[PDB]
Amino acid sequence: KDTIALVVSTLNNPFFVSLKDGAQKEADKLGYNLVVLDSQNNPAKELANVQDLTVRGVKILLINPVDSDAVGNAVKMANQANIPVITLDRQATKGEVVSHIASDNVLGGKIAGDYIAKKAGEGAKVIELQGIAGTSAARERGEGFQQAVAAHKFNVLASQPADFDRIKGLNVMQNLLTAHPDVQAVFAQNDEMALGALRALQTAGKSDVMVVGFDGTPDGEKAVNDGKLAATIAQLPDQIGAKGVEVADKVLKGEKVQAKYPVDLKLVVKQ
Ligand SMILES: O[C@@H]1[C@H](O)[C@H](O)CO[C@H]1O
Repeated sequence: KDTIALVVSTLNNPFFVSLKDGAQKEADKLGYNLVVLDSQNNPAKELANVQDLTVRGVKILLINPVDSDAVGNAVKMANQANIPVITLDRQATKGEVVSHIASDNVLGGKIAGDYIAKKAGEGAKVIELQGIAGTSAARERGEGFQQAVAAHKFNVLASQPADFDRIKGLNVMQNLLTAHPDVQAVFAQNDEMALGALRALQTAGKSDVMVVGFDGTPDGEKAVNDGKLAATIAQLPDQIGAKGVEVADKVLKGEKVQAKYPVDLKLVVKQ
């Protein structure tokens, strides 16, 4: 079997476990060996892993950067080895990349803000919990949300990163609530942060504050159905993973591959 490598930012997040599962299923179907290396949200690890894979002479690198700015040197190493690179979910700011497969995260952030305007109103007092700085996902969601802040004249009380992490989201939101008890709505750039924020708000007696997440993870979907999470923006991580392999196969066969394969997003609310 030929080997495709998948270098994933972390497997401590259900979104990325699903991404890996889609890649694996597709690899199995197309007859490739898939080597999955977990970067553990660590730029040093990501670099070591890519170096290892380039010396193993993998045929294609699928990479979900830890940091879109920091991954340039890892990608240049694959470039020097003539191993084509396909980015999944997050972009590489520098380096040669054959194809990028991700959600329209600008649109996602706009959709999230637009729903907050629908339910909390024009001029709502909002807090944004940002993802990992340096990731195109967080940057784009922030851009999309700012479009909503402008459109609907939101009062942004605070916008701070909680690193796509549930516990950080809890600690950051707890902290922000003390400064800004008048918050009316929160946009958390993933469901893990959203669920942390929800826990901080319940603790402070502010469970009336509307929260919108991102990803539509099983825990996000459950939280919507339970009435705790106002909404989430559903992504299709299995499809991002699968497409990565499908395009890797294409590249290897010399077929023409798009520079970008956008993957659909969907506002999810309780039915
Ligand atoms: O798209 C992904 C998901 O939102 C994940 O939960 C965090 O990283 C982003 O890049």
